Amino acid sequence: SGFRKMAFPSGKVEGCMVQVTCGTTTLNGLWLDDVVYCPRHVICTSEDMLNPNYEDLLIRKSNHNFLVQAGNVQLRVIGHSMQNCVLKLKVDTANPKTPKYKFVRIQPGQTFSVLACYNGSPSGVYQCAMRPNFTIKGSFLNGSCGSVGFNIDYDCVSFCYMHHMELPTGVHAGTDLEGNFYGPFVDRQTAQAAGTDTTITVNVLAWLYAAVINGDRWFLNRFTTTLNDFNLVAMKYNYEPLTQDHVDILGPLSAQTGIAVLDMCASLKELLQNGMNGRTILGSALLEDEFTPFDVVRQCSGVTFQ
Amino acid sequence: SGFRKMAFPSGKVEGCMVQVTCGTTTLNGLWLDDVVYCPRHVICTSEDMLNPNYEDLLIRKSNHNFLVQAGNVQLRVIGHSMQNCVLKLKVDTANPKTPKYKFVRIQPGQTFSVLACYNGSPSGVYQCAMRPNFTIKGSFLNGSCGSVGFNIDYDCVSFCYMHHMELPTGVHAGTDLEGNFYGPFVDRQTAQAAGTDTTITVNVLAWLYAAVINGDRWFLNRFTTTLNDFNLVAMKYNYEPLTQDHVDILGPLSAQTGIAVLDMCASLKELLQNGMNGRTILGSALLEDEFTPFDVVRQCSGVTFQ
Ligand SMILES: [Zn+2]
Ligand SMILES: [Zn+2]
Repeated sequence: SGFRKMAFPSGKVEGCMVQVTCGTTTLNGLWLDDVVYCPRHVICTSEDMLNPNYEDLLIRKSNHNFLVQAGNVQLRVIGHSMQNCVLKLKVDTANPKTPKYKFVRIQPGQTFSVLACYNGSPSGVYQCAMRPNFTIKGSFLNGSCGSVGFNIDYDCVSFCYMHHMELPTGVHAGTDLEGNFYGPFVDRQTAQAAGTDTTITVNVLAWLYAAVINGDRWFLNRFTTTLNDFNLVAMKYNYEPLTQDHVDILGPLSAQTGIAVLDMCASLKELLQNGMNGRTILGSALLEDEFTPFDVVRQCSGVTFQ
Repeated sequence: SGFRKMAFPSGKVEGCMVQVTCGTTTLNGLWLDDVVYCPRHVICTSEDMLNPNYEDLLIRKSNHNFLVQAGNVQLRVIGHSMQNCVLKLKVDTANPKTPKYKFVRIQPGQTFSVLACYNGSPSGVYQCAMRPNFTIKGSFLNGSCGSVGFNIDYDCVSFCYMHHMELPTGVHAGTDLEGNFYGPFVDRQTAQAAGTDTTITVNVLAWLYAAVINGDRWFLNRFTTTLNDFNLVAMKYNYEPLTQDHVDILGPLSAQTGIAVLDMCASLKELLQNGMNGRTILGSALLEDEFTPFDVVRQCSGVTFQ
């Protein structure tokens, strides 16, 4: 038994990370096949950050300059393209460690693992959720830009995230691997504005089933209802609304535990107005929303096949 | 910025894990140089678990039998020794992926990363603490036995833990890599008895400094005291006592924040009788004790050098 916020093993990603340097500046990058992917503000000089014209910043940039390192080997950049907010470089040598990779643009609420890197080397791995306002509540210091987020459900690596900014509010924003920001943000070191961050209802419910599976009963009470009375409470407390689409996703956990999705909503209803709050569930005094129904199945049972 | 319970990157350990099978049964094992290390109850048959005589169970065991696998390659066990509660096998091929490794017997309160594995392959990675009663509150299902815990502070892998039992109470117990159990436990599927699990005071304080560093001030109050009045409260609430040895360990964080260890104890005093408890610190409503002072420095700043 047990329940932990676990990350995917990072081995396959560690062999893809490089130290990228241009003009001066230096940050992390992602070496697949023979292309390096990295944030485009790698080419930005300081005052540039406050108001950059990337097209003009870069049309100057030396090819044959962006300096790329990797342990005891430095990659001779040939040449260069800018895709949206990333730069792609078509360097001299191809990563023998490129695994089956793909690219994904996940949607708010999905979870992924982040390999935080400095000076191109691994620092740590943690499991995080894309918020409904398209931010991440992360852990990144100077030089972590270019660190990526990923899944290896099976057959490896769905790259889904690349870190770019720390917002003035302390939250983190970035792009998919074709350079499209998640959310209303730019790579400008200027005033921004993220949504209201709401709690991911479907994940909270998956977490309640994981608790029942692990011996947490106390909050299963003798009520229930359908999901307009729930939804009409779940949003005064700013929880995203539950749809029949979320209900279908929870089915297997319902079949596991013999507990109807709707009856679980009932105790969640009361937990908002009475229950939670210090007797803890799975050792926490808050309701946690960084597990998908899929994370609960993978872990807790469905942990064999990659 | 940010604060996350992060694990060490697991790449260097993933290449050390094998699927081990004997009599029947099958569990995880650890391939370094050309020796496999695994729990000795690998050789145990079912009824055996309830009352095993390992010396007699094994003196029978076929050499030339323990079956070991690894992707598309199976290792031809030569032969075999039992060290305390592990078996060491001196197999036919040597792991080209053995990195600088060492062995450590960490002490209660230290933290490490666990790579949970099934059928010899990676499943997930999480960051955990050895409790003062020498248990771990983990996440392990059937077949995870042989999964290891490790650090890679720098120059890689201090192996410190190998999983053996799930206690009837739901907690996990295991050994160091020479087979010496942590705590009062045996590899017998019988009645046991773990200590009272107390909160790791020094870690809680490190976590408070991490919070101050990340913009949590509210709990710094205008009190203080020396550490007999603290210790005399910290143990009614069953926190291990704070020593001058813990004080010295916190110095750098004191020098970082300009906050004396003793003044931080003061707010911790009050938090026990008034403060904590729903306005959260670093987004939690409980006091967390799974960060060492060293984890706070590594992360949050001291993240460069391996
Ligand atoms: Zn940057
Ligand atoms: Zn076992």
